[PDB]
Amino acid sequence: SLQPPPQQLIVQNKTIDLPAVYQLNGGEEANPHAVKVLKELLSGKQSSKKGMLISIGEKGDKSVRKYSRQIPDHKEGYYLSVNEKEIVLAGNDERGTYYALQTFAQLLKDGKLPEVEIKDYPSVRYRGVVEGFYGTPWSHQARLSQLKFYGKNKMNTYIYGPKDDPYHSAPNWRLPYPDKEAAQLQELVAVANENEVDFVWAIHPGQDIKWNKEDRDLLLAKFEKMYQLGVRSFAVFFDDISGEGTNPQKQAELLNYIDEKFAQVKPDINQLVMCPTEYNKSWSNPNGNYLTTLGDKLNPSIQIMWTGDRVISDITRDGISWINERIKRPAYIWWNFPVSDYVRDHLLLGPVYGNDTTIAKEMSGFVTNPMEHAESSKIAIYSVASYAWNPAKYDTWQTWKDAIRTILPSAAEELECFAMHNSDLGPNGHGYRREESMDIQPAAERFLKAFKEGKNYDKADFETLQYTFERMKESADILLMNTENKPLIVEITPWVHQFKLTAEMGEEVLKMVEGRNESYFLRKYNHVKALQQQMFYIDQTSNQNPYQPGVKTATRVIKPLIDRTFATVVKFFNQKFNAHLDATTDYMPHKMISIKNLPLQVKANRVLISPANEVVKGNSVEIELDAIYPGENIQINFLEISTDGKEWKTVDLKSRLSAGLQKAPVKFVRFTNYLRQFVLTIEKK
Ligand SMILES: CC(=O)N[C@H]1/C(=N/OC(=O)Nc2ccccc2)O[C@H](CO)[C@@H](O)[C@@H]1O
Ligand SMILES: CCOc1ncnc2ccccc12
Repeated sequence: SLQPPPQQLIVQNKTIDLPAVYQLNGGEEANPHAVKVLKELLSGKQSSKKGMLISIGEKGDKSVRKYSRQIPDHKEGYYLSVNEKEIVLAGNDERGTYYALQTFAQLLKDGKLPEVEIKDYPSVRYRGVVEGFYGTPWSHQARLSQLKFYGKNKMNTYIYGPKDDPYHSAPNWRLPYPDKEAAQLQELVAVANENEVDFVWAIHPGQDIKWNKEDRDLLLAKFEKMYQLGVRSFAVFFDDISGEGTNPQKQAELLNYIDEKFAQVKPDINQLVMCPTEYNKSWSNPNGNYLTTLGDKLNPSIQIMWTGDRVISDITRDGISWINERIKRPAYIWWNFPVSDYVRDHLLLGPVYGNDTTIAKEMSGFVTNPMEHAESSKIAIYSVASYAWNPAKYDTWQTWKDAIRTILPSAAEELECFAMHNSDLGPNGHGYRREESMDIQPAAERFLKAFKEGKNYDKADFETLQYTFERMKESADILLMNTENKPLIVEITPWVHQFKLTAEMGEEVLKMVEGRNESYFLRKYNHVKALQQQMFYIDQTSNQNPYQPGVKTATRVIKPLIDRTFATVVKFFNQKFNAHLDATTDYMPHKMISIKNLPLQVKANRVLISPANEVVKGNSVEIELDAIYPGENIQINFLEISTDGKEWKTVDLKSRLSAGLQKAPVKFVRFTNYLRQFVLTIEKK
């Protein structure tokens, strides 16, 4: 499946062998990056003046003079033709010729080419990725891999702006990169240029910027530095800041200054972009006028970025019309998917969808903000490259499958199985969700109520769950050992481990459903409990970031199914045999008695009670740790401690209820007379 799909495609059914003897026409006047690709394809084939002609070049070249009228008159457009007599690879520009070769390479199968006529061009002018997330910035090697991936999928934009790069954001955005980083950035630009990608260096100065000559000059001096490293596209982000830096009049004036004294002075600067402080409709203030000030004052050639109606949002026709009228220009979309820096315990490997497919002319650009997991993000990036190039023929699921099969041919279905059940973000402050496990959801749904009630589940639904769990284990084990894309595996490995544990736990619970004899049920029960403890261990030792630590997987349909199925069968067992087995579904080494049902959670060196959305009102709550730990503090948000529970030692409190424990021994905590937060922090391992 050609990705992206071309605008115009006519496929006659006839296969042409890749010629052993060929005459190369226009190879010395054509895009070097395109010809190099063409010669890579033809290695063991000799070139002489006798043989099948291959015409490569840009419009205006003598080599493709014949086909100048068949070439699309769009930027980055190209004409491709294959018949039994000659091969034509003609771009409207150099980037167009390169893109003709990327399509040409996909057509090559079994050293055989189909006879085909293609006229192709992008519906959107700028298409690519913005590395603009919070978290560990992409490694150098990952970024090199990304740029080669962009070239293949006809993405012409890479905007560098990792939030946690100290030379991108505050305060060291004033300082030039050290020699080591600078050498690396210089390499990224060279590689980006070979792949026809515009490397856009973004700066994020707004937080501590002052509107004067001094900071103006340092910003321009920093841009001059990047320019010496090869950078020819630049951006200025004013997102996520407070203070004077939020001034629209001043931002416009700054960008116009950059535009007029730098971008227009240099002979070869391409893109100039800015991210406004108000980058979505929901956080746009209607009382004052920020967006219309930018629209009127900012030079038209300058791009303005937009994430949609909300921070995380799908782009609609009415939504983009809303912003465009205010900024007086077509918006440059910053789409915050599959970025997961606010749900860092989830991987987002599902399909790209929700964005309107008819609004191509209403947007100046479209870039995707990704996960800090570079390889894992290629699934979305592949799909965005497809949506961006030809939104009209954009096929959500098909492109998702093609992405997976492109990224990991040796284990496509295993990676498909894994990503099928790792797409939803789970609950979050943005309220942004994605479908997950839709294949098996109807069967999982029906099974649960049937089980919960006296009714009888359909056998088919039961076997569907068995197959799913069995297939998940296969996928997990095969992915772990896969050597085709080692960096990909390193990224997802913790989730793969948790994935397999989920599958195993599910298998054991299904065996508890049948039940048969009593001894067998207990064996499965003890096994499930041990599996809960293993999932707990991974959740506490893998991916321990400061925000959403741990590893969650299959959260939308599967984990609730297994948990609810487990809690119900244990309930029936306690009823039948008059037992008192624990129906808890998440392991918790500590205890909390008394806010009665609220489960405890461990996050790093914190032991906390799961908050609620209700209104709470000489009662007391007690938390018992599994051992004695040195206490740091106790942050309650709307007190007494002991090491044995006999001798209690009162602690004084202070919006936020602070209480230093001063490394005192802690095991029991109590609070005698709404709950936003109830955290005990203890000393770390
Ligand atoms: C324009 C934009 O998307 N900014 C950040 C963005 N976050 O917007 C915020 O919610 N930032 C914020 C909100 C309130 C207080 C402080 C920062 O969306 C992405 C995923 O969350 C981040 O990667 C971006 O860096
Ligand atoms: C001023 C810092 O904010 C942040 N810090 C860390 N992670 C984040 C993830 C999404 C949005 C914001 C974030």
